Amino acid sequence: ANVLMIGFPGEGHINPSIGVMKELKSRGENITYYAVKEYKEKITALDIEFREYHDFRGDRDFTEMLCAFLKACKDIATHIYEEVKHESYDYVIYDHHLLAGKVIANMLKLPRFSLCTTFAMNEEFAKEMMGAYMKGSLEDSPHYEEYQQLAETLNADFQAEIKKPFDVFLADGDLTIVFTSRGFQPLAEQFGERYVFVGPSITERHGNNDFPFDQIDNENVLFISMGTTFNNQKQFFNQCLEVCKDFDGKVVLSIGKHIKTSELNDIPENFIVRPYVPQLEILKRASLFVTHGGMNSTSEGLYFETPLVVIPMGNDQFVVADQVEKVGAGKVIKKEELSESLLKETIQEVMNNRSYKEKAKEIGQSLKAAGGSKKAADSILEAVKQKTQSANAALEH
Ligand SMILES: O=c1ccn([C@@H]2O[C@H](COP(=O)(O)OP(=O)(O)O)[C@@H](O)[C@H]2O)c(=O)[nH]1
Repeated sequence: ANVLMIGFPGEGHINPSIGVMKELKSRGENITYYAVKEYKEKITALDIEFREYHDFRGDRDFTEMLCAFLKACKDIATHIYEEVKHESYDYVIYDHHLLAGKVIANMLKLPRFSLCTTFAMNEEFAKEMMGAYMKGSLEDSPHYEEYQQLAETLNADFQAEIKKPFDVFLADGDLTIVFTSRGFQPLAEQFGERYVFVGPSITERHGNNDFPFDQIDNENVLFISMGTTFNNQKQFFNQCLEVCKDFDGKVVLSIGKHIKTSELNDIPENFIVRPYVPQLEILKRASLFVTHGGMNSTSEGLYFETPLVVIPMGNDQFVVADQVEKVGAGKVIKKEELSESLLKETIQEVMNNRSYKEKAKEIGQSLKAAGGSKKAADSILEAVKQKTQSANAALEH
């Protein structure tokens, strides 16, 4: 079948969608993936028709974020529809957090599926998990009346079916694939059968082979990454250089793309410091993961039964951090308590710790049991089959 896929601008969005595209393609499907230019190689790598839309990141108040996401919906929906209108697609997949995806699905009159790369969210989750506060009342919010104008226009002119603010950021398809298990998902019981909890979507990405695996293959490996988004971090990597310099093995520091490695302090002789690592392959070989608590890093780590130390900074990280504390699989350091000493003690406590390893194994196994990129494909293709046979029953007119 012909599949329109519309991604969201961020690596933690794109990465889990790779497994599902790769599973769908190896089953006969031709895919057209829309993303921002940054992540092209990640899609070209799969041998999948790549296409672009304006990166709206390069251009925290709740009502402003609603309006930015509606401006972008309108631009993406217009741009993408202009290009796809004459093409023959059988269904659309899109990032749960990209409303334009649901709008494209409505303009093509096709079956659609959302991929949720965070925990599943309903009205019982705080705005703060999507990285927004309100100072006081919604009325006195600066973009309040703008939100009411744009939502209204997108409903009338774009079939955006926005009944509620949260519908801007949580765009349910006919199904919502969620990349966690009901086990790990807080308030799992509040999500019906249209939420398919498939756990993490793990498969070889391309770019991996450059890293020297032979240096870490028969060694203890401490892996550290604060993600792909939380910079302001040169301070923290400097602290990692001092805390871990006498580690008895290899320390793999992924510092991200906005900090030159020469801008840090002296690298000890036992460190491999890169802007980007093949995280899946590093986790395969890692004893311990010091992570920011990003949904994907956290659930990639547990998938490899890696005990964690989680230093959460923003967005959903507090909620995922707390889920790691809850299931026994790791230990959280609050930013306010972060110090070289407490970083060193926390790593020494969790390294090789029988109790953290057991609990990491349990939740790791809950997450694998959810069926992964494979389950995402069975569930989607089966929904498509039923709606095709349903709609293909135009043998009355
Ligand atoms: O050096 C790195 C750093 C990050 N990642 C990937 O980037 C994504 C980060 O998503 P997460 O939800 O953990 O954090 P965010 O960066 O979105 O805060 C994950 O799939 C990681 O495997 C990677 O491959 N190599």
